Amino acid sequence: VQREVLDLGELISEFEVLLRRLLREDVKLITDYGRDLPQVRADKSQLETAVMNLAVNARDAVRAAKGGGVVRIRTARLTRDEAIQLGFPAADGDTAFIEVSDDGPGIPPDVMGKIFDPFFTTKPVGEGTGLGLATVYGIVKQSDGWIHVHSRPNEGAAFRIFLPVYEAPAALEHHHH
Ligand SMILES: Nc1nc2c(ncn2[C@@H]2O[C@@H]3COP(=O)(O)O[C@H]4[C@@H](O)[C@H](n5cnc6c(=O)[nH]c(N)nc65)O[C@@H]4COP(=O)(O)O[C@H]3[C@H]2O)c(=O)[nH]1
Ligand SMILES: Nc1ncnc2c1ncn2[C@@H]1O[C@H](COP(=O)(O)OP(=O)(O)NP(=O)(O)O)[C@@H](O)[C@H]1O
Ligand SMILES: [Mg+2]
Repeated sequence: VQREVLDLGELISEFEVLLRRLLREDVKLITDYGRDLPQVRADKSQLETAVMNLAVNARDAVRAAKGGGVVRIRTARLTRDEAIQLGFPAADGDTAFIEVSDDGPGIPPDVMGKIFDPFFTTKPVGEGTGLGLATVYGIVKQSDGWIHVHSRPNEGAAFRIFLPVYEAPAALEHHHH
């Protein structure tokens, strides 16, 4: 683990260019960068891997649209209340937000509980490993984060990563043990 202080906007915008090459015109990839984006502390290559795994899943999900499916990567500073509303119950203040959303078929309710399981997949035996989301989940937890999935059939799928805001001005947390 090589944690560093990262600007959330720079992280996604720089990576977006590389991601667009990976996706080609399989999807229309859109963005929505919020204003006054926070810094976070994380391993950069791990967050990139997590976003990449989500983005390729979104592409897979909207393949049947043959060029018309839409995948959005959204970033924001959320208020505590917005974060709770978007599915982070333990939000305690301003929160960093990364969300990969698509307009695909969504996740069947009977599948939802097992999507993060190592090796769970709906693809045939020769394609992939079924670790994409297990890796994402692990990365989010290693980054002291929370992930929430919002999806119903006919509602697309949104994978929402909530990370602590890092503030360089914050006083050192400390205690007398
Ligand atoms: N030794 C070892 N311990 C492990 C491992 N994976 C998890 N744990 C520990 O197992 C506890 C229970 O995990 P859970 O059943 O997923 O139960 C979780 C899960 O239901 C939920 N949860 C935690 N983080 C997230 C998240 O980011 N998104 C969602 N949707 N649920 C979450 O909150 C519950 C409590 O989470 P924690 O307080 O982190 O408590 C975790 C953690 O202390 C492992 O590989 N090795
Ligand atoms: N955006 C999405 N929309 C609908 N279903 C999804 C989405 N993302 C993940 N899933 C489901 O969750 C499963 C697990 O995803 P994942 O863990 O990435 O494995 P995988 O994509 O099947 N193979 P791989 O990522 O190559 O290892 C997928 O096979 C889908 O059934
Ligand atoms: Mg995958």
